Amino acid sequence: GASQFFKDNCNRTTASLVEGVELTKYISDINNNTDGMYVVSSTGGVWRISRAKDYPDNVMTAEMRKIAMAAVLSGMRVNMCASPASSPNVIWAIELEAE
Amino acid sequence: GASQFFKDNCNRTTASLVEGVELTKYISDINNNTDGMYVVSSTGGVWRISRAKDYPDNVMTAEMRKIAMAAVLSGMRVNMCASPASSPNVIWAIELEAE
Amino acid sequence: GASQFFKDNCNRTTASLVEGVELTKYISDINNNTDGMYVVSSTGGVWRISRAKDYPDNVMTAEMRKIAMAAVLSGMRVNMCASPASSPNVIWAIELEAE
Amino acid sequence: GASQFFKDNCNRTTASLVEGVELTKYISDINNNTDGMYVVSSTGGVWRISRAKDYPDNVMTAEMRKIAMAAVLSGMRVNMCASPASSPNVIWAIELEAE
Amino acid sequence: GASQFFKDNCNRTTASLVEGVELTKYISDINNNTDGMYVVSSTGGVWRISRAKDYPDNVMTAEMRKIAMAAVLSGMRVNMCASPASSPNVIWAIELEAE
Repeated sequence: GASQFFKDNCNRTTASLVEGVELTKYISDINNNTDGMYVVSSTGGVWRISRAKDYPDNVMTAEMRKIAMAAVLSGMRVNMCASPASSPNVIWAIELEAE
Repeated sequence: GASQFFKDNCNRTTASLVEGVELTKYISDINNNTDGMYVVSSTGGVWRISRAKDYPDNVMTAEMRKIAMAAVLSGMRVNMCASPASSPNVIWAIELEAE
Repeated sequence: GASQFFKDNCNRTTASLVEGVELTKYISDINNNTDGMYVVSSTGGVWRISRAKDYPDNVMTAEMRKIAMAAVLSGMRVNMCASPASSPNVIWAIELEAE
Repeated sequence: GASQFFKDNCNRTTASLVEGVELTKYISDINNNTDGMYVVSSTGGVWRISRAKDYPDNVMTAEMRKIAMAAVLSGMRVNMCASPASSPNVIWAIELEAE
Repeated sequence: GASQFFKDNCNRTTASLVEGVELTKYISDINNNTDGMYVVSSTGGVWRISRAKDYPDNVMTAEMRKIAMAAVLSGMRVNMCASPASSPNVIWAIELEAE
């Protein structure tokens, strides 16, 4: 499951830890209100992947997307640290796992 | 099939929902009139992939090209939310599905 | 073979169409007289992939590069629309095909 | 094991050499205090991938992430030159191996 | 073996042609004097791939990094046009070959 490192970093914020998720859908949407990138788990949960224009978050967010797409393609599980303050919940950190 | 979330976001628009599309061709064309990115389906269907220079749509459009190609390479299915206004229809949201 | 859509766009131009090409070499060169990106087929034909710096062509040419490298790495045939008004002939449109 | 070249380079620095690492986790985090890119090995070790905004280090930093993500995806081991001072240690150079 | 085109092109220069090289290591280093992107063949040979900030060289050197990483990842061979003007030698042109 999540690395202690990951668990610990997450338990330090207001986000919630989601472990061993299997994403089966990857979404790109430029429609006015739904504008964004989302992922869907094999149990129907939906998450919004964070987006940033400025350095450095523009980097990590770009990596969150690669990680996300990689998971959908390979069937690799991921561990998330998502904030439940928005709907869909937004991903603040993501861990791809090969194991 | 398309995710409930995906459907939800598409129906609220004037675009039509296309499900379980098997993409077999990916095209990049720079000739004056057909200037664009397109994807053809196993059924002959053809869509144009939206283009954008500014943030943040430049991000989603880039993820759209990544998803399509991926579909072509992996023979993985996609659900689209496309505008029947243009010829070929333009992609406004797309969903890559593992299952 | 080449999608009808693909065939039609090529025909409206000065260029010509080449189908079912197996690309076996991908080339990057920065030499003074031959700097460029090229691909070579199983038969020994060579083409230059077009290049550009400004939007929106830089986007499409980048996609041409991606398509060419994917073909070489996976052995997936491509259909091209290339101008014989240069040597080697320049690619103006390219279609990646799984089917 | 590390190439003589890689080893020799790592030895001119205050950094230390780690060989044949098997990375199993790739992390993207945008949280206030944890913001950053990290990898975790099969043994439980954690390393932060360096970041840079300006040329040309933004290029190297970019390859490092790719090298890192590639290892996690394909399972190939990496040799790193990391600063043993910080926690997690910071990677300054990385070498991907196949053989 | 190298394409006639690639050979012709390299024989136009002062550099040397190196055919059928198996790349086994790929390096990214930001350390001061050793910063650069390097490739190591299965016989211990080392070459440097240059970095260019400006167009069009930022495009070509970027693809060289992709070919390099790819050759290392898939086991595919490459033919190089390399200059002894530096140590390690710089790659002026590179050809990924599936043939």
